[PDB]
Amino acid sequence: TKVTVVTGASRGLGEAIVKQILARNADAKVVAVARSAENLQKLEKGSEGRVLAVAGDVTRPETIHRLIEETVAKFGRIDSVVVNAGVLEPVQHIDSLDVDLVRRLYEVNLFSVMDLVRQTLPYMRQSKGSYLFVSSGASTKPYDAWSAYGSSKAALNYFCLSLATEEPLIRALSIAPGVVDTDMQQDIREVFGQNMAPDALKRFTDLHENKQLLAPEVPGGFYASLALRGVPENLNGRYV
Ligand SMILES: NC(=O)c1ccc[n+]([C@@H]2O[C@H](COP(=O)([O-])OP(=O)(O)OC[C@H]3O[C@@H](n4cnc5c(N)ncnc54)[C@H](OP(=O)(O)O)[C@@H]3O)[C@@H](O)[C@H]2O)c1
Repeated sequence: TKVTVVTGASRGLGEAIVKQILARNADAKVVAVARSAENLQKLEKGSEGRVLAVAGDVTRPETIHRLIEETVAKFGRIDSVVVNAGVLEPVQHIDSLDVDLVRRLYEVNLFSVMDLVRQTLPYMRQSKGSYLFVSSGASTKPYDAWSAYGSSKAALNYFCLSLATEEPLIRALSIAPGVVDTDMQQDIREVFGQNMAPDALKRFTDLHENKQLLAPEVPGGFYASLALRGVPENLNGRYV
């Protein structure tokens, strides 16, 4: 039985990754982490004993300590960690950018990831496990008003390369999922887009209106397969 931790499992891509893991292997176990306790408890209930819900904010080290304690007690091992929790706000031009909101975005998208990797590494070394990071095309392309988010995914890509280089017993891969039909894209269209140049926002509303947003299960099946089968050595540390 392989045990995967998925952060951000209460909705969107991360929820789809959990479901795809359970669909693709009958023995696999998943530890689902996010703040929304009611959603996670429903995931646990629907998954026939194969999901352990751990509710909490990943930016608190108490969450991460409890996550590892409970995973080890219930399943005894960690084989894969899917780093999917993330936030997009603040979507603001640099001339208007609220640095306190930037600090919060980095807590979620990067500093909590450093803490999660540090605390899981002893178990992941034993299992030769794979760390999977959810990145974005914004990590290399400068979307208007997204300097905070895009810079944090650039930092995340580098952190994945650094991890693979320092820890040869594990594998690490940073994967952008394309554009995915989730609340984060809905937020772009209906909330954040008023801070974006009209032409820049029109790219995302066009994708929506043309029915080109991916169902989360589609990129989610690729993370699930990587979580179950491992990262291929020729892509270790890379961004794809
Ligand atoms: N087109 C796209 O949608 C797209 C494109 C490229 C990359 N991504 C990346 O895909 C990942 C998933 O985002 P999504 O599109 O699935 O949006 P989403 O549906 O809003 O899911 C975001 C997830 O992160 C969790 N989360 C946020 N802050 C958290 C925290 N402090 N502690 C724990 N969990 C937290 C949320 O759960 P709670 O609110 O329950 O905590 C939710 O489960 C993000 O890293 C995003 O950057 C998305």
